Amino acid sequence: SGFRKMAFPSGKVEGCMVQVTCGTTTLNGLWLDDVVYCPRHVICTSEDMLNPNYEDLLIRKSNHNFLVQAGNVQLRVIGHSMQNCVLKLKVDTANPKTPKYKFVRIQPGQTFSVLACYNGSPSGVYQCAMRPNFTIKGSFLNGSCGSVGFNIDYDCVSFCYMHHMELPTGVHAGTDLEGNFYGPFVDRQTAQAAGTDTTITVNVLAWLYAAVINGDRWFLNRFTTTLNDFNLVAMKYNYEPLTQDHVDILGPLSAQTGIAVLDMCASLKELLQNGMNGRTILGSALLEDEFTPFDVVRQCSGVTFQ
Amino acid sequence: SGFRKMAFPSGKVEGCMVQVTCGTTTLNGLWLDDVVYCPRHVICTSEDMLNPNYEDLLIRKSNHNFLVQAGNVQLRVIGHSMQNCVLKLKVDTANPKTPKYKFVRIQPGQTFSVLACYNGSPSGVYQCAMRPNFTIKGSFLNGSCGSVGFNIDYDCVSFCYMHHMELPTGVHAGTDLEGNFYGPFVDRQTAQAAGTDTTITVNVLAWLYAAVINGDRWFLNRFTTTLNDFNLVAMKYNYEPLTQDHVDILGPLSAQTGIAVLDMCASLKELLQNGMNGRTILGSALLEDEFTPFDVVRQCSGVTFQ
Ligand SMILES: *c1nonc1-c1n[nH]c(-c2nonc2[N+](=O)[O-])n1
Ligand SMILES: *c1nonc1-c1n[nH]c(-c2nonc2[N+](=O)[O-])n1
Repeated sequence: SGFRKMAFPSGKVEGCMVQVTCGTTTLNGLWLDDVVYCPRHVICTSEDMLNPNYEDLLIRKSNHNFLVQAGNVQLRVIGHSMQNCVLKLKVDTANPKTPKYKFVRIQPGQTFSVLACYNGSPSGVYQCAMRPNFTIKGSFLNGSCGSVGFNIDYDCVSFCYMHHMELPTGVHAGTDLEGNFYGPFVDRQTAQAAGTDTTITVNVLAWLYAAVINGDRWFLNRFTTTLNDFNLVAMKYNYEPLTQDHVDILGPLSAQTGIAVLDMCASLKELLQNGMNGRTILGSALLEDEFTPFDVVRQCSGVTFQ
Repeated sequence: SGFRKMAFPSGKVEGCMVQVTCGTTTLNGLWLDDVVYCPRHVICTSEDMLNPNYEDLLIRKSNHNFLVQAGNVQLRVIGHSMQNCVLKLKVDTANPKTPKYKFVRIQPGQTFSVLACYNGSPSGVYQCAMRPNFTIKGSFLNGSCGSVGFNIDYDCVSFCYMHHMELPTGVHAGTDLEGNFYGPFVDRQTAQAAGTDTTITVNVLAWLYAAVINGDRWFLNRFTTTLNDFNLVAMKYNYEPLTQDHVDILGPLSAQTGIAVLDMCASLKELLQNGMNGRTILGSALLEDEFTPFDVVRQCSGVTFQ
């Protein structure tokens, strides 16, 4: 037993991380087959990024302007093109460590693992949830541009995030591997800011089920409530409305614990209304919303990857 | 910025994980050069482990009794020996993916990354602290025997933990890679239990410095206190005494923030005495003690590994 925020093993992604240098700018790139993917911001200069014209900036580039380093081996760039906010550098060498992979965009409320990287060298790995306002609460220092987020599903790496920048509140914004931002952000210097967030209700319920599975039961009660009566309490406390689809997603956990979804909603209602009165749940004094139903089933049942 | 519980990238360890099978028992092993290290409990049977005699159990074994599987390749065992609670299976093939490594024992209060594994297949990676009572608050399901804990330091993997078992309170116990238990536990079925824990005071102070670096300042104050006057408050709340050596360890963080160690002790004193009054620190409503000064400097400055 035990419940921990757990990232996927990062080896398959570590073997794809490279360093991309253009001019005086260095960031991380992702080397899969004979293409290196990185943020197009690598072609920007000190003045450029306020209203940079990336089309103009790219046409002024040559393949030799791009220095791509995979460990202590330099990769030769033979083509360059841009897809939205990502740059694609075609190289003369296919990555022999290319895992089976997909480019998938995730939904708000979903989780992924981040491999923090600097100068193409991986630094640490941690789990993030995509917030409802399309930011993530990460840990990124200067040089982390291009670090990727991913999930692993059997042996296939589904890449879903490439890091770009930090917003004024300290949260982080980036794109999918097609170069399309998550959220209303741009790869320009503006006073852009996150905008209002909400709590991911179904994940909180999933986490309460995780807690029951792990022996934390003090918050349970005999009461129930209706899905409509819960959702009226959810709005006062800035929780997302609950759907029958989310009730359906919680079915397996509800059956394994024998606690009806609607009963756990009653417990969440009292927790929101009364607080926790000095007690903790899975070592937390706060209701945690960064674990999906899948994450809970994964860790409270235990599948491994190859 | 941002502060996250962050594990080391796990690739170098993933490439060492194998499956060891003896009889009807299967667990994880660690393949380095031509040796596979695993818990000696793999040679135990249903009846054996109450007062098993491992010396007797091992002499009754042959090399062919040990099935070692590295992915979809079977390794041939050519020698076996026991070192304390670990089994060493010499195999005819040196692991071509062997990283530079060390076997190091850690201290209570120190952190490491755990690569959770099942049937030789890595599942997830997360950070753990060695508690003062020599347990860890992990996430392990059946089949996780032999999963290893480690730190990485430049390119060298320092292995410090091999997982054995779960105690009645849901916490976890294991050994170092020499097979010596952390704490007063044995690899026998007994009613052994964890015994009293305490909070790692220097880590809490490190985390408060992390919070200040990341813009959380509401808990700061003008007051100071003496090291002796702090330690008297620390005992009431079951915190470890503070040492000048811990003050010395906190020197760099104190200088970077300009907050004297003794002033942050004053802040911790008020937090313990008053609680947090509905506010949070680095997203937590509890004082967190599972980050070392090194962990904070790592993430609030940003070194990468190769
Ligand atoms: C790194 N990788 O992709 N984009 C980046 C990046 N670094 N800085 C920015 C940026 N975009 O808009 N404002 C900023 N900034 O303030 O650094 N993007
Ligand atoms: C797995 N790897 O190393 N040791 C193990 C293990 N599995 N079960 C035990 C054990 N030792 O004492 N009691 C138990 N038990 O209750 O399972 N060790």
